[PDB]
Amino acid sequence: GLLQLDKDTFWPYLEQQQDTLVVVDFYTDWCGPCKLIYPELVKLSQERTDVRFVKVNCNKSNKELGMQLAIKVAPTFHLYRNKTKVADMTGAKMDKLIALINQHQPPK
Repeated sequence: GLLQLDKDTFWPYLEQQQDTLVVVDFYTDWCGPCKLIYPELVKLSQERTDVRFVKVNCNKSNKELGMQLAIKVAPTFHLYRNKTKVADMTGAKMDKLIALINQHQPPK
């Protein structure tokens, strides 16, 4: 399972991850497609151990984080380096995600 971040741990996590690529899966409890893509995401995370995969439940508890990050679509994916968003995409499109990741952190 992917490491879960919250409104109080999100930015401290990105602060301490230096410039390693961080892939954030923003999901919700009502998001069908999120449940469809999740086992593939876990799979990818075990293969690409050079990239960080984490997840954020956009809910009322985390509502300030979702507003601050301007989350619109469930799921949304952000890629981060050095505390800074280098890409994003929406929807459960694992093909597109893998291509986005390889364009920022090519394997091997």
